[PDB]
Amino acid sequence: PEMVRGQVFDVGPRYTNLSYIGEGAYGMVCSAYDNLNKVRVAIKKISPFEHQTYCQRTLREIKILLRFRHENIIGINDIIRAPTIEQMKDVYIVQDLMETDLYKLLKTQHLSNDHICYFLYQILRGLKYIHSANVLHRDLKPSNLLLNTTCDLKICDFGLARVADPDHDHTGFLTEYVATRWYRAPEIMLNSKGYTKSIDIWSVGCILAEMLSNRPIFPGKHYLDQLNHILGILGSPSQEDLNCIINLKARNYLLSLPHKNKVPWNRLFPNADSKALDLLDKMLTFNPHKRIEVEQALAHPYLEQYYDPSDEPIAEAPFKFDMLDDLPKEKLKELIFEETARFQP
Ligand SMILES: N=[N+]=NC[C@H]1O[C@@H](n2c(SCCCC(=O)NN)nc3c(N)ncnc32)[C@H](O)[C@@H]1O
Repeated sequence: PEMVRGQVFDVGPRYTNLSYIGEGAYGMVCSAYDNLNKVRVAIKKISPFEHQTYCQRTLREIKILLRFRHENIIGINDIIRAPTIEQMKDVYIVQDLMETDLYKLLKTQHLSNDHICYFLYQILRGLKYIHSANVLHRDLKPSNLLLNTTCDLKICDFGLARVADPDHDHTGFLTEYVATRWYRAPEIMLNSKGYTKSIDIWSVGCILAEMLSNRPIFPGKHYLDQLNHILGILGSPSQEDLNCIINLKARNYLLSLPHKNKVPWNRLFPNADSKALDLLDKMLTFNPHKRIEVEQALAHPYLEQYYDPSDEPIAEAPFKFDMLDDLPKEKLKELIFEETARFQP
């Protein structure tokens, strides 16, 4: 078995000429030559079976990606694992080889307005399909947006996804932990479990602002700091928006703050396209009920060069209910085994 940087990489014989790329908490990514298709691919080794939550995230990612087929969502081309549960200690997910991601790109590269428009269109095209499946990504950020050498964008990492459930979204103050901090909508800190599609639109808004300046728009230094940065730019929420927050702890916290004025987007982004800033404002709306939805965003004038609803497909059949939670890791392993059987031998 071929080894890479310490780990076993038991992908033979189809995948050769392995090359290290990255690493995670319980995973490792390598590029590899696929002799059958004669192209270099990405292979992600996952070792989740010692932990309840790793098994959950692995199962979610595999279940969703095997049911999705969309140009702006990374596919699963192959899955490699032992022939029996007893022998399965890792799972290898084979995917299209992508040159970079948006996080690495924004660290060094300035984006032209045409590139910003093109990336944003592809993000929203993929999001439309995801939301049309009644699924919430729930961790959209630059590092989860892959790009190849011709700037084709693909959304990845559905390990934190959920089936939408707006009827059960309301919760209490400062208790929820959804998405990555800089891309986390204000209502998560206030009164939302993150079970509504507007959670994802906020993240996309944060990404767009980051594409405009190469800096995160809301760089909170810890969980509790994030709302400071959001309100420092959006200003104090209106009385109408506060009336939509029935939770008293959340509403009274906002009421205890001094008045802050909105900072105009054109002062923060003096070089930006005015149409881009109009859309940015509609995605970074404080009130999630007033926040623009994915199909409205696709139709915004900023994207009129690409907008084509007949070329923005939706899912063949949505997820009807959330899968799971209290299942032991032994059962999750069996379900991961069962979900990956179609790629055997
Ligand atoms: N985790 N990890 N490994 C870190 C490295 O994996 C790279 N990568 C990943 S992982 C995707 C999860 C999002 C993330 O975390 N970064 N984008 N899929 C890749 C792929 N299909 N092709 C090429 N490179 C990939 C990724 O670009 C990063 O450079």
